[PDB]
Parts: sequence; C-alpha cells; structure tokens
Amino acid sequence: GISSRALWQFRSMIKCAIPGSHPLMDFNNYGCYCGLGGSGTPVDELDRCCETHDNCYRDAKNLDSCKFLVDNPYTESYSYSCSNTEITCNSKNNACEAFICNCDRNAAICFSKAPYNKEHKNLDTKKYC
Amino acid sequence: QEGISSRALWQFRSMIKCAIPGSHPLMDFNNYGCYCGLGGSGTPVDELDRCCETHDNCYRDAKNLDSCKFLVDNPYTESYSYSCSNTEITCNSKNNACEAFICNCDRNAAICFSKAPYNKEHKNLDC
Ligand SMILES: CCCCCCCCCCCCCCCCOC[C@H](COCC(F)(F)F)OP(=O)(O)OC
Ligand SMILES: [Ca+2]
Ligand SMILES: [Ca+2]
Repeated sequence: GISSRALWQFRSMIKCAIPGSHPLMDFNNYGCYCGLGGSGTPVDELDRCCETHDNCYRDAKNLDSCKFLVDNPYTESYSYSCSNTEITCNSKNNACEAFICNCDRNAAICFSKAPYNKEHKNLDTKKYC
Repeated sequence: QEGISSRALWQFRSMIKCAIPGSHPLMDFNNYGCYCGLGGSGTPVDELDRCCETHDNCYRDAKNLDSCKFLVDNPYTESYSYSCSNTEITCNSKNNACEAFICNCDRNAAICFSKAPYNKEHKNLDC
C-alpha cells in the first residue's frame, strides 16, 4: 500500500534532516526493517527506527481517513516544508496525509540521531531476520 | 546499491509507464515473484519474473562496465535520455557508454514487462 511518490517524499525528508545522505544507498537495504517490508527483530537503533516507521504506516492504513489507500496508494501525497534541516508537515494535508507525513517526519528525525553501523548494511536477512 | 539510485528507479518507472499504459510500476512490478523487487534468487516463477531477473543481471553487468566506474561511489549521479512515442521507447544516441547501457537495460525490461502475462497469484511470495 505504498507508492513511488510517497517514497520520493520520504526520501526528500531524509535529505532534509540528514545533509549529504543518499537515502536509497544508505537506508534501502539496512538491517531487517530498513527497506521495503521487513521481518524478524530490528538489529540496532536505526533498524528500530525503520520498524517503528513501518508500524506507524500500518496505523495510518487502519485510519478510516486512509481507506482510499486500499486501491489507490499512488493517488495520495502529502506536502511538507524543509527549512534548514527542519521538517514541517503542511497544514493543508488531509487527515490521512497528515498522519503519514508525521510518520515519515518521525522516521527521518530518528534516522538523523541513530548510529549507522556499516556491518548491518546488506544484512543476511536469511539468517538474521 | 540495488536499483542503482532513487532517480534511476524513477526513470525506469517512467519508461515502464511508457510501455504499459495505466501501469503503476512500484505497485505492479515490485514485490512480485522471486526477482521483481529487491534482489532475487531461485527459479523465476514465470515470464515476468524472468524479465525481472534479466533486468537485475543487466544492472549487475552495468556496474561491472569500465565506462560505469563512476557508479561505484556516485551511483546517484547517473541519468540517461530517452523518448516515448505511443508506447515506443527510444534510447537517445547522445547517451554516453554507461548511460546507454542502463537505458538499454530499462528499455529491454519495459518491453519484456509489456508482453509478459501478469499473474496476481505471484505477488508477495517469499525462492
Ligand atoms: C519498479 C519501479 C520502482 C519505482 C520506484 C521509484 C521510487 C524511488 C524512491 C524510493 C527510494 C527512496 C529511498 C527511501 C528509503 C526507502 O524507504 C523504505 C521504507 C518505506 O517506508 C515504509 C513505510 F511502511 F513506512 F511506509 O522505509 P523504512 O521501512 O523506514 O526503511 C528505510
Ligand atoms: Ca521497512
Ligand atoms: Ca530484483
């Protein structure tokens, strides 16, 4: 229930909170939960940020205001502003968009404060997850 | 990284939309079979999955090309030129060696996707 437009916005937030980051390269295949989907137990703080992010999205999907995501995930996108590494979700976002924007903001901030362990990058999910 | 870069994935997405009207690339060609999505292994479950395996192999070949050495540290700096005309994809001749190779990978996959049957029963599997 996720779209490319949504992923692109999340990527934007990470770029906002973490100057010089390359989101796909850094977070698309890290630990057990950083990337699309996830399984098992998060291996460190950053991985927990991702798992928390995914659970927040699950919560979003359960919101009545997000029912449209069941058949049209690619039809929705929230607005946010980046100012000097600070993320602000737009007041014009509808209930569903606002919740998702907040999930992404919490994740980007979490990523920015969690240690990055190269050893957990490209983890053998078929053994550790 | 797998997929090369977000912008590379976005370009591939645009090319798939060109070849398959009404398609939603991430929704359709992501998390399908054993090869459509992040990496992949095992026996492709169907033609579409084989299209994905081939695309994955192609990106691997790209990263191994001498002309694509810059992709090693700065994969997010790559981008190519192509045109879309009534679902027909044309990789621009101005593309350099590396860009040309990647455009070709994407073009072959987009075409392959457009002719491969889509089996919903192969979505979200496990290979
Ligand atoms: C087949 C064509 C594919 C087209 C895709 C083009 C879009 C490319 C943009 C995506 C790459 C941006 C990289 C951003 C990181 C990926 O983020 C992955 C994941 C997505 O969020 C999952 C959620 F459930 F929360 F919605 O975040 P997380 O689980 O926190 O793990 C980091
Ligand atoms: Ca995840
Ligand atoms: Ca793959």
